[PDB]
Amino acid sequence: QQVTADEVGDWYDKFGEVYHLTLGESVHCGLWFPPDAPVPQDMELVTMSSQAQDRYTDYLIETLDPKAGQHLLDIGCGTGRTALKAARQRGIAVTGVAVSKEQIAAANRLAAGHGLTERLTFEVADAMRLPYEDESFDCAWAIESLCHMDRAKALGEAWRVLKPGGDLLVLESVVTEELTEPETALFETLYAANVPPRLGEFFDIVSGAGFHTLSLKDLSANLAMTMNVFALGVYSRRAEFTERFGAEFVDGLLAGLGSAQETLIRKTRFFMATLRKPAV
Amino acid sequence: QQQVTADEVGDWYDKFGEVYHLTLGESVHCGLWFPPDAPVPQDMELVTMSSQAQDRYTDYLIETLDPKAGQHLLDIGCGTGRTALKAARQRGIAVTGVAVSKEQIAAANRLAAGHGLTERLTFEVADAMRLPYEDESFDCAWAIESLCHMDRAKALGEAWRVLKPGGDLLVLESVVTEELTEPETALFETLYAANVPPRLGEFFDIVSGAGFHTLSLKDLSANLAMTMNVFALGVYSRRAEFTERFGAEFVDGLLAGLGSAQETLIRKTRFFMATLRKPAV
Amino acid sequence: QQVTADEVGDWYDKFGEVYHLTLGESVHCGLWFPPDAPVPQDMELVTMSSQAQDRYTDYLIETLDPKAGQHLLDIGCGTGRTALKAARQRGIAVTGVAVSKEQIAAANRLAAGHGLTERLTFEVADAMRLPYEDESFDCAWAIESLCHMDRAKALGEAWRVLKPGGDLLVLESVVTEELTEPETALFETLYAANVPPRLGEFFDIVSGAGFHTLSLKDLSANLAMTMNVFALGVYSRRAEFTERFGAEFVDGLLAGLGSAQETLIRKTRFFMATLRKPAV
Amino acid sequence: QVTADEVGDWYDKFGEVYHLTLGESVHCGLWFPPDAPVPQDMELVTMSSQAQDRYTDYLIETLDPKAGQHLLDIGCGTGRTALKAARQRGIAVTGVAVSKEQIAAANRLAAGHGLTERLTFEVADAMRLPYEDESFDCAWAIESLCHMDRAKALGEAWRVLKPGGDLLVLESVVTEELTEPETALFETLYAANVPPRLGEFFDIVSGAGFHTLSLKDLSANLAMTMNVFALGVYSRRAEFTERFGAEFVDGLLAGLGSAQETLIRKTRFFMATLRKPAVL
Amino acid sequence: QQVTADEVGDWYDKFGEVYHLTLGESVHCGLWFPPDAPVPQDMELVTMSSQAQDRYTDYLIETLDPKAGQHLLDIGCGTGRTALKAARQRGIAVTGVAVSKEQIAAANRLAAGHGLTERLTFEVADAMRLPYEDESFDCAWAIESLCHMDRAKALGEAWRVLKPGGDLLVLESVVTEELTEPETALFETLYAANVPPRLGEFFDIVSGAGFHTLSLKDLSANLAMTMNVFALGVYSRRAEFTERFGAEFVDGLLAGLGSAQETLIRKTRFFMATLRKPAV
Amino acid sequence: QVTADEVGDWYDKFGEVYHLTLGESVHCGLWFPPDAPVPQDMELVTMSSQAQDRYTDYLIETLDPKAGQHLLDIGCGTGRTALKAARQRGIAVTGVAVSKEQIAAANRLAAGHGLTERLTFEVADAMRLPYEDESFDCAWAIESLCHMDRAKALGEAWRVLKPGGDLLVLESVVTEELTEPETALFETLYAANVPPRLGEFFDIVSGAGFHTLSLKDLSANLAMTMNVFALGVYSRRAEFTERFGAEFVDGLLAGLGSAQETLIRKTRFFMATLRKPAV
Ligand SMILES: Nc1ncnc2c1ncn2[C@@H]1O[C@H](CSCC[C@H](N)C(=O)O)[C@@H](O)[C@H]1O
Ligand SMILES: Nc1ncnc2c1ncn2[C@@H]1O[C@H](CSCC[C@H](N)C(=O)O)[C@@H](O)[C@H]1O
Ligand SMILES: Nc1ncnc2c1ncn2[C@@H]1O[C@H](CSCC[C@H](N)C(=O)O)[C@@H](O)[C@H]1O
Ligand SMILES: Nc1ncnc2c1ncn2[C@@H]1O[C@H](CSCC[C@H](N)C(=O)O)[C@@H](O)[C@H]1O
Ligand SMILES: Nc1ncnc2c1ncn2[C@@H]1O[C@H](CSCC[C@H](N)C(=O)O)[C@@H](O)[C@H]1O
Ligand SMILES: Nc1ncnc2c1ncn2[C@@H]1O[C@H](CSCC[C@H](N)C(=O)O)[C@@H](O)[C@H]1O
Ligand SMILES: Nc1ncnc2c1ncn2[C@@H]1O[C@H](CSCC[C@H](N)C(=O)O)[C@@H](O)[C@H]1O
Repeated sequence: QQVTADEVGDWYDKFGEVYHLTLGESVHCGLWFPPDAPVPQDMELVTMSSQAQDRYTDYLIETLDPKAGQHLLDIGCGTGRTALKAARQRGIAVTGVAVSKEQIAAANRLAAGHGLTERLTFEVADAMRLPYEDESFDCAWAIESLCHMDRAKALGEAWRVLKPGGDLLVLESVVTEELTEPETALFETLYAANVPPRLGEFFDIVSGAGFHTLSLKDLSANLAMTMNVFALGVYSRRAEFTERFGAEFVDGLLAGLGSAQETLIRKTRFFMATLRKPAV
Repeated sequence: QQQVTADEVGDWYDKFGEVYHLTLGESVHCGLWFPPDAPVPQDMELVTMSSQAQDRYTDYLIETLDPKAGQHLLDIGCGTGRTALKAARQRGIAVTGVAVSKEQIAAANRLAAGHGLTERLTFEVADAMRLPYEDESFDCAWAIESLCHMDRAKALGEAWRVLKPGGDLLVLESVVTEELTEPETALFETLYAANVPPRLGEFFDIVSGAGFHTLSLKDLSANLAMTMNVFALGVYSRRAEFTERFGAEFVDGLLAGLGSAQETLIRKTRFFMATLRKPAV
Repeated sequence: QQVTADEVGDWYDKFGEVYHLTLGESVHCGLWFPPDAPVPQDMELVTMSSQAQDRYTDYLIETLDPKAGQHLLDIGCGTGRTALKAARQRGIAVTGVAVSKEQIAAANRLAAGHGLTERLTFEVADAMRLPYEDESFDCAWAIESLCHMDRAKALGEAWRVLKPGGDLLVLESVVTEELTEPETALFETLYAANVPPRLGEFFDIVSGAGFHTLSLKDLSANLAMTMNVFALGVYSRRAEFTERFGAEFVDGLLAGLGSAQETLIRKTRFFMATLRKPAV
Repeated sequence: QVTADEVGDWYDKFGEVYHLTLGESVHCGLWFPPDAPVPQDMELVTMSSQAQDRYTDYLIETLDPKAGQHLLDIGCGTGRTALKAARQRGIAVTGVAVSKEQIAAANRLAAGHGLTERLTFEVADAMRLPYEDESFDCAWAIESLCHMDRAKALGEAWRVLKPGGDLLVLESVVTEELTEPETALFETLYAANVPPRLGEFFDIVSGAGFHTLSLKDLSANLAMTMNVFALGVYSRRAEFTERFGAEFVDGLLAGLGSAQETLIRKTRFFMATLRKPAVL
Repeated sequence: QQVTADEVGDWYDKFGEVYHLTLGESVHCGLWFPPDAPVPQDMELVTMSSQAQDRYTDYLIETLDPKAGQHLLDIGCGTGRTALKAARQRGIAVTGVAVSKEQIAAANRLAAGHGLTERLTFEVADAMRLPYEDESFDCAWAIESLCHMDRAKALGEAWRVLKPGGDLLVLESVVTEELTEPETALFETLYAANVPPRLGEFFDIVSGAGFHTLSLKDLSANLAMTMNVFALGVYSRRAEFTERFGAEFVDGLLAGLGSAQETLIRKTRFFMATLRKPAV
Repeated sequence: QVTADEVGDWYDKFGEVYHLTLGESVHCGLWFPPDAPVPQDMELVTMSSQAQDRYTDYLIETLDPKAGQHLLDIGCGTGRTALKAARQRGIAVTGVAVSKEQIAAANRLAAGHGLTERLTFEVADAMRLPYEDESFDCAWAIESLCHMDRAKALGEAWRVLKPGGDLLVLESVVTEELTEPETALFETLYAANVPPRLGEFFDIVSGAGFHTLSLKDLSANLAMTMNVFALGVYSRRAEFTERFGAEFVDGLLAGLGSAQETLIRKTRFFMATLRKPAV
């Protein structure tokens, strides 16, 4: 009762277009979560983004399709949640590798907390020199990790440890326009990452590593939305993040995220690709 | 080639790998914000991607209400008409949309003429709390994020009156789970030109008091929390553009109130899609 | 070979409308079972109805979606089949409570029969005074049992034994009219159950207990068909049920089911609702 | 209101009446799929009508007529099946029945939906169709062949069908052999012939020149539909005697029980697809 | 760049129609594998047909739907792969019978190499005189094996060893025409098989064995395509097959396969049928 | 007619012929999905045409043309893919090919179905399209790029598309370098160029200005089509020699086997969706 019909009509007459400039060609919510998705535990931006992460993991599991009793290699495994879900859902063994000591200890704490230390094995190891014998894994994935490594070496190592006829799922960025030097330096100073290759350049490395390309699917909008969620979280929580990671790290993000966002929007693409080590 | 080494990368995640966990969730990868069968957008602008999520949202509402070809739907609080346009093309129905903004109704008429659907799309400035239409004129209706501007009892009783017996009204409404402080109630008027949402039982007493049966309810709170996150980020990152467009008083009010409004939304409100039936016979 | 075209035509001229008064706007069978359903073992009414009960249970399992390893509380568990199928399909532990000694015994013999006594516990314990500690179960459901209890005390007690962030599945009736006194009495004399509240009154009790409401779906026609199945079996098997339960009980049903069915059709609705205990 | 003790003692004595009538659980059956709409009302005839329509939707899906084809409805009844097929697939339908009442009711359906040029209903004999050879792209006989001489009707349908078109048939068959009272109950209740055996029926289909492409048992649907019909006739004996006479209704009340057991134990009901072969 | 537009245009002007005579009404690939099928390990004709065989098996498992803990009888089990896939997918036990000592040895070999000798039993036995007790198996299938047997005997024996209420999935051919004597001889001289019965004759046998017919689905195009796959491999590998099987057996195939394909196309149909042993 | 022992001895001696030809089982392959309709004939060209039609349905679903749009069929053949797309999506389709017999047969097809206002077929070269810039909403090149210069065709498709339009490509690629006789077979048998490498093909795509949105391997479909084709020629040599002369048929009979092996071991076939970026 605190507003009248005339006041609401005037509000939309004056400001209604602010919804079209921010939300699109309608004046209502986006369906950001599919109808079948469960209600999150809370509406915090990190919790909702976490559920979109798990649905992303489920889709990768579905795309690669690991079979029960197989052994998968998580190349650049993070803190292990991707491995935990694949193991739980498919009844597989998973081995993960990362060059971060804290990440691997957290992944081992994860497997210990769920009672899966037998099927989950997390070791500090470099993907450009894997400590595993040839043809050890039925399949493997590199989920947003190749950008930190030399792609030709890591792809060769993945080819070596795969059994012939197995598949490697990659989640990799690619440039569509040539980057300026400020943009290439943002890749290192923001994420400790390398600049992505061209699409043809990437598939020459894939082919030169001995792989066949079975599929590619663009997931660029998901990266753009994810990058927006990251940007909003850093802006709204600068004080919290400065007290944790330091003023120099946070201020680097606040000053760089805007530029890197526009570079991502205009010059790069992000895709999921299935790579097969041929049989015979 | 190769701007970093494995050791530099390993140190980076030891020190900063948690700012991904603090913002993106329990993993360190992207979210599946767009379903795999969705088309790749024309652009990666935040407004372009949100617009596509708006249309899939609209497709879900059309799917839920399920209007049949040759029916007439009343769009209560129709905005600028894109929801009505999509329903008309996909299902072969007529739509009549009402809104209290002369500007919005004008844009919806341009939309219908630009698409050649002026016969099946009618848009009119009119109040949902006093609809000019006759009794039992429409087969179905929806009020998509518009009851919050209204006296819900009047609007629901009026929607009931113009629905034929047996027809359904699709409602997308907010509700409070707490009590709301007085500053929180004022932000609804000063930011959104809206009334405070009612309590759940209070809301469905109003639904029952208007003569509706409740056939379904589905929580969509996450979609509203994400949408408000997309709105806030657009306002924060484009303050200069919006002040030159709408004036500093309007934009500064948003920059000052969006934070508290988001927390109140997250911790005190819930947002759902409900299907109400006007009983038959 | 037995009738002529003229005889058949005169038959539908005289009586064709008995199919429309009873079966609907067509003159053919209803699709009462989905095409992907198995051909039952018998065509007996209780057999067909039982398969519909299992498909009903499958839909609840799919709706509540219990995850493997969780512990579920069955409020008003009956003879335990619902708990058994949920435990078999999802790999969960179930604890069911009921005020009937004969049911709880049949439920324990059902768990022993299927070798699941380690994961199926059935006890005689009141829903309005549950004996379990706080935050004991990850999820729960009350499948057509709140109508016997005080709905404020059971819900508040289910909220108490639930872990924060857990889901409670409720299958409850609700009045749309006011109910006359002979209608309210039929609830106790036929079903030994209270009268259902109003929808707004129900969700005040749901909110007053501390629950959020995540979903509601109408299932009124399922309850209407089930009640018709029940009545048709009572009318056609009067001599057996009188010999089984006594003539007083059977005659009570034969005299009230017709009126109870009209009250159900005209004055009540039946829904499935997903209530949540908020997280921390 | 009731107490917990009163409820528990109630189920201790009468809890098993639910297991004798509803099945191995104590809750509703899922008689309507979750995606189906809420009916306009919970009257038995209104619910059964929705099951009839979903049945019709399934036949359309099974036969799969193409937009621009012409379907022949052998035994069209009051025409709703033809109407739903015409609106959903954009086809012309022609329906024949030996009842003047039914064709008048079907003609009002044709005009009432602004079709008339695509919906045609005539009084004709299926055993002597008036149409020319190779007239229809497809046809169906939905529960109508039991009133006919099957070889004559099937040969006639084969004549009017274009080469390569399909005939959907919804027919019953005996698995026992039927006593003479059971055979007579067929004529006196529903002016129809006794069903043939399975092999006998397909010998008749063979001799007419069809190829059998599919068969699917729908016996449980017929069983439930007959229970719905019996509950309606029984619970509404006064209204039906006043509209159809006492002799007709008394004949149903005395024969529906024996017809139902004979249906359950000695008959089966299916949907079959019959192809008139294309040109060699 | 080694061809020009005029040369490509002339080529299709002269030779374009050879694609329409061999491939169909278009000039592009056939969708022989569903888009969700995995990319095969290699593109050898035998490998691709093997993937098609496995998807065929997955369909029979879905159709028969054996439940975890049941015992399935494979009547004419070949070298075991179908049994192995059913045991792995449905957690069942399989007993296979064949009249070839080599195939049973290969099936026991296959069971040992997969560690499933406790759940897979393969034996040399005659389907027309099975050595198993009555009501020993919950379900069974005869996958393209009845053609070698006296169908009434095999079906009667299959009914005997089935528990009541269990199902038997049959993959059988049937003649739609009458076969000339040279055609009937090719059934013996090529495949050591009997001539298929008619459709009514087959179901007279099925009913005589005591089976109800629950479903039937045509699969004639699959068999027809499989035979084309078989003939092409024989033609294109005449020297290999003569060296391994002798010139007499290969010359018989090379002289009869063409006529066999024509008789198959014009005179027979191949279907999948579900047969139920009635419960009591 | 046969006894149990006769059948057992038969499989003891010859059962392995089924494993060498059909796979690791002794039964039929599910070549048609269960929901597919029973064909009119069991003739090979019949069943293969249904497989071609289901192929077209998949391409329609993948490109997803919307009603009212205008589609360019690059290398349209005799036009059945265009016909089905127009009837199913209510679109206009313009199709070009360098064959006069094919374009004539496509206009006949369009005329016979009463879709001459929505189906336009012209004789033209895809490497020099006669249409204006930004004239089509979408486009596809269904197994036609192997006849052309892929750089010229792709650059010319990019020119005629509107910004934001999508081009569906069905193209082959070598995974190993071909010998000189293998390269020669592409011209003698099919009048086609040798496929490029995967990375080489996508430098051409990026060079024409396209973003790559998807890729899906379809190599088994091509190998099966090439087997269905070869079996058609082998089994109907006398017919095709009367139809196309002995010189044409003898070449196919002498080259299909080698061509099949090169296909199996050195090439892959895929469907790819390329977008002309929006502004
Ligand atoms: N050279 C290298 N060898 C092994 N792991 C590496 C690596 N360079 C980076 N990584 C790892 O790759 C990961 C990228 S963050 C991605 C984490 C995880 N794949 C997820 O989806 O959540 C980090 O955990 C980092 O430790
Ligand atoms: N051009 C730009 N692009 C992105 N962010 C910008 C920007 N200009 C300013 N900003 C920053 O975006 C920030 C939004 S944070 C504002 C809300 C509040 N801090 C909260 O916790 O929710 C502002 O503090 C502003 O400094
Ligand atoms: N009292 C009232 N009567 C009719 N319309 C009203 C109203 N109060 C607000 N509205 C309208 O309700 C709309 C809410 S914004 C929602 C717009 C539209 N439903 C969409 O999906 O995009 C605005 O157009 C506003 O003008
Ligand atoms: N010999 C005959 N020739 C044509 N129609 C006949 C017939 N004998 C009976 N019928 C018609 O077949 C119908 C069977 S009742 C089935 C009606 C309709 N197919 C439906 O599904 O609702 C009756 O309406 C009757 O009039
Ligand atoms: N006050 C109470 N506390 C706990 N259980 C109760 C109760 N009152 C009744 N019940 C139980 O609730 C059950 C309702 S019948 C429902 C049975 C079961 N939930 C099923 O779905 O099949 C009865 O078995 C009864 O024993
Ligand atoms: N009389 C008989 N009793 C048992 N098996 C028989 C038989 N006559 C033939 N067979 C077997 O039936 C099989 C037919 S080949 C089919 C093999 C298997 N069913 C598969 O799907 O691959 C052969 O293995 C043959 O040995
Ligand atoms: N340079 C060129 N420009 C345009 N079309 C060409 C061409 N070179 C070959 N073609 C055409 O490309 C087609 C390849 S066969 C593919 C036909 C069609 N896409 C279908 O799926 O049925 C032939 O019709 C041929 O005429």
